[PDB]
Amino acid sequence: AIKSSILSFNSINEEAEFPKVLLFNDNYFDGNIYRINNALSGIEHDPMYYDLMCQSMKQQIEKIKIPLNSSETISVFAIAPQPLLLYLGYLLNDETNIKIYQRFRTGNLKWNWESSEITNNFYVEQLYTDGNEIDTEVNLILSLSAEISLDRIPTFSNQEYKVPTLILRSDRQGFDAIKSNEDVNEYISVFRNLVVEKIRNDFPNLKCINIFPATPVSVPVRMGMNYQKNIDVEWKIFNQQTNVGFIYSLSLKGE
Ligand SMILES: Nc1nc2c(ncn2[C@@H]2O[C@@H]3COP(=O)(O)O[C@@H]4[C@H](O)[C@@H](COP(=O)(O)O[C@H]3[C@H]2O)O[C@H]4n2cnc3c(N)ncnc32)c(=O)[nH]1
Repeated sequence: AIKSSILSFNSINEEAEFPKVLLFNDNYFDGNIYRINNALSGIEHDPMYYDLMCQSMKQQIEKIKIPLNSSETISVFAIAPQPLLLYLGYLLNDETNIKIYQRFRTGNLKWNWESSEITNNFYVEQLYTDGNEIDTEVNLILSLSAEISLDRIPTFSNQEYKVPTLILRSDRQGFDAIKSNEDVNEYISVFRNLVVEKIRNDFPNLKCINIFPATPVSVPVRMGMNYQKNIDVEWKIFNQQTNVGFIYSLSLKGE
């Protein structure tokens, strides 16, 4: 009832600290730790990295769904490229008995929350005036850990092809944009209600959201859990990579 298992994913070892974090959050470790292996470490370089990592993660999560779903609570400590954190949340896709933790740069317990209340506000800028019935794609910039300047987003030169764009920002940007679970809960509410659902209201024939993110670890995992399989449109996530800009990584997609 207070019992929690641990799920650990590190592809970028603080595992000995995780039971202590549970105790600070009304839990205690139940003895079940599920380690998601970094299967294709060494091939982080070539353009098949995300395809191959997703296949490994999917197989690893399927083999433990029976023990996983038997957990009273699952406490998740995941740090990886944002697309794989999104995919992890998609594989877990269960907002109810799952607690997603955030890693901080300083502190006695790097993975314990720095606050128990809302510390930030999240808000939307839209770079278009009106929706329409023609556009099928939207660009979504997530500027939490840093402000992604618009010159970094692939943008079509001709006006008839320019993709409508929205930005989701926080009042406080930086590595501590998320300090509490309350912060993430509020982010996810804004993301779902004022971004994802708003975009589909504005563009009723939407097929795809292109995501360009600078966010801390808890945010992509919680967005992946928030994905509504076969209901949401395709979410294509791009990744900032050295000397190349934002490159397409992977999609969350219906079947
Ligand atoms: N500063 C900055 N970052 C940008 C910009 N455009 C894209 N980014 C990407 O966003 C991520 C922000 O870094 P973060 O530390 O707040 O969160 C990362 C991220 O959730 C996950 C994977 O890291 P990475 O692929 O490098 O993505 C980084 C950036 O490239 O892990 C988090 N992370 C990485 N290192 C740590 C750490 N020591 N402690 C806690 N979390 C970490 C841009 O313009 N500016």
